Amino acid sequence: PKSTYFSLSDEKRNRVYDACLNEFQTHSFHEAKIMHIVKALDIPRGSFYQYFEDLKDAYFYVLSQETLEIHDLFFNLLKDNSIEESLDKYKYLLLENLIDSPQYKLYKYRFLDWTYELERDWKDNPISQVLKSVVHNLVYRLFSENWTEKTFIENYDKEIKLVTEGLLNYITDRKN
Amino acid sequence: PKSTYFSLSDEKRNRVYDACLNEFQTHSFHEAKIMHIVKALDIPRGSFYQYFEDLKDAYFYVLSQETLEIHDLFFNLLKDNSIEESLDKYKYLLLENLIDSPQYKLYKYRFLDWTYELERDWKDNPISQVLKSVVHNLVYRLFSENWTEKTFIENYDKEIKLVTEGLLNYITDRKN
DNA sequence: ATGACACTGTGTCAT
DNA sequence: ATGACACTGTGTCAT
Repeated sequence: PKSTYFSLSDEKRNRVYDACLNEFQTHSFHEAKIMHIVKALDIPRGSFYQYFEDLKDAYFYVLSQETLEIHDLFFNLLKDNSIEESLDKYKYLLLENLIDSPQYKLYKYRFLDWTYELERDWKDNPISQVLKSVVHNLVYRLFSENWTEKTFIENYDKEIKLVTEGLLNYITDRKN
Repeated sequence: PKSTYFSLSDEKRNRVYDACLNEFQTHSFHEAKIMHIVKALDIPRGSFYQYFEDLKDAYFYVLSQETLEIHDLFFNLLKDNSIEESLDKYKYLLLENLIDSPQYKLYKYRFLDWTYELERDWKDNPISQVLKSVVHNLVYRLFSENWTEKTFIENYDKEIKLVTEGLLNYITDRKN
């Protein structure tokens, strides 16, 4: 956001922020509109641009304020725990943040509607890339299929077991 | 597309199609606009809607005509080859289709800009979900990072080896 | 058939 | 500051 956003009175800044937050709880970045936010606040359209560069500015601000990066949740576990124990704790930590929280709708759109456009502007080994892919896909399905916690845990367990012990070990008893 | 699209003369239908194709070679679904296509054809805006339901109709038509589903490329290999041999052939088949073809730009936007919206409208085991995730992520990076074929092959090899023989075997010599 | 209409939306500029 | 302006865009309706 722009300096003039931060110079707002506590009252006005909270009204503006809560309006952005409300729009993004109900709209993917692509469905969200500046016109919506200003109509809800009943302020002139020009004012939004005094507070923010553009819609993306407001979107990223709300995300940075409301949400965590699941990458960090995992690597923070790894500092303190074995890979296996980290993976065990991680599924519960993901659910606690993604599902059981008020940020549920924010995370949903972040996973279901996100494009390279957002990825590029948003602020390197095989292990990381593989876990990232598999976990991202589980979370994508968690949202898109409206899984229960039990369903997420069951699928996470199977796919992480496949990853940790290996696909070939999963499929056959024959040994390398 | 609508019946009236197919009832077009060979000449007019090819002009209309080539225009849609051109728009999608240069635009993600979200950047693409009906107004663009009709201006290029120099026909009235109402005509587009005679040929198509909406932009998505034209987009999916072009995709169904120009592109293949990488899921199918893999499972078709599996009918004829071991999992290991299928994975070996698959990387080369992916490159032949995604990179070395005239559909390069179509695949790029399909991987880099695709949302649950498109996924829902576009026409179930751990092994499938894991491979799908990892391969999709490799292809995403292939496009977003503009990898050479050698780079794609090197990363594919490492991450597929991690998947096939298992993460724990990858990281440590200690045995289960 | 089609192009004008009623919409909805963006970003800027004169004030 | 702000709201009118110049844009760009959609989908429909009277013809």
